[PDB]
Amino acid sequence: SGHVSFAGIDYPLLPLNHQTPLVFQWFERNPDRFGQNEIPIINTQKNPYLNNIINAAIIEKERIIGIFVDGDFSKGQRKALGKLEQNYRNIKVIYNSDLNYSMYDKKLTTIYLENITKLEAQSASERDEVLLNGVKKSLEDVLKNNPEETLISSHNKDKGHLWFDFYRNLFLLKGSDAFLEAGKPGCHHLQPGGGCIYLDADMLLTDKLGTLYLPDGIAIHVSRHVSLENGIIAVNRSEHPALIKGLEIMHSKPYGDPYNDWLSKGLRHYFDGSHIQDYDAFCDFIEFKHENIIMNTSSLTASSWR
Ligand SMILES: O=c1ccn([C@@H]2O[C@H](COP(=O)(O)OP(=O)(O)O)[C@@H](O)[C@H]2O)c(=O)[nH]1
Ligand SMILES: [Mn+2]
Ligand SMILES: [Mn+2]
Repeated sequence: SGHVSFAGIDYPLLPLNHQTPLVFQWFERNPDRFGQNEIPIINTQKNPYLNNIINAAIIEKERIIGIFVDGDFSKGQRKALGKLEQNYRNIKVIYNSDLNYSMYDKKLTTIYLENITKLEAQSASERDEVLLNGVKKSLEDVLKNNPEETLISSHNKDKGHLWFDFYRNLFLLKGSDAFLEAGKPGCHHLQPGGGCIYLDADMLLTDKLGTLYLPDGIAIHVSRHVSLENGIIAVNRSEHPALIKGLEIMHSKPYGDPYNDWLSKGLRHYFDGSHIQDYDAFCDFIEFKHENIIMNTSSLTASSWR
């Protein structure tokens, strides 16, 4: 089939051709735990993530593989990453510090003040006073600590998994163009404004992915308890409107979460804005399926961070 229907609208299954890059992510809070000529990506028995990425790059010889990284790497570590690129010619290491996200950012004071205004406009007998008090307290804390704090500066390495989760969605807004923005060589056959297939490093490829066909060019991982998840996110284009929708939630909500609000609500509110379908049906509609991936293998060994 070439179309699917959800919540009463028809969506074509759009192709992600075999060009579309795969993108893995490694944000490393403590790069000093690696040797200074060591690639600073976890590669232990239980979390053999660098090996997994390499095996994927070997399988997908013909496709660009991004490794989207962040952390205070040494010069030695940057050189070992360069060397990985020399060794597997399809691997492109993208440093988060080389990308500009200011077009997606918002100040926290701004967000807090907009919410406080809105709540204070509601009657005392109508409104959520606990939230109003909590937002006021968060505003007081930001003004004391760093008035210029933004969404993006706030989702930093001291925030655990929120660091990588937040910047993963930002990367997906940029799509393939991020390779070019970061100055990576040999990326000029990527489609301008094109997409990417983001995978957690424990999503093991056992053969070639081929061409994918996704509804409105987007799909994400579903775990089965059935939940949306962020460990696979595929888009066929930059600034996918469903992801822009979720960013709008992040810009409006105090305490927006990259998984629960940006990804999960953004996509659901985009595709089922009136909430006429079951969360489970949405999951079936959006699910990224592929027989040549063994999904979320950390769940059968151990999480690399939980
Ligand atoms: O220190 C960390 C730990 C995890 N991750 C990212 O989080 C993903 C998921 O990690 P894992 O599968 O270990 O976590 P879980 O399945 O428990 O969410 C990894 O592939 C990385 O992209 C990261 O960037 N830095
Ligand atoms: Mn259910
Ligand atoms: Mn996992």
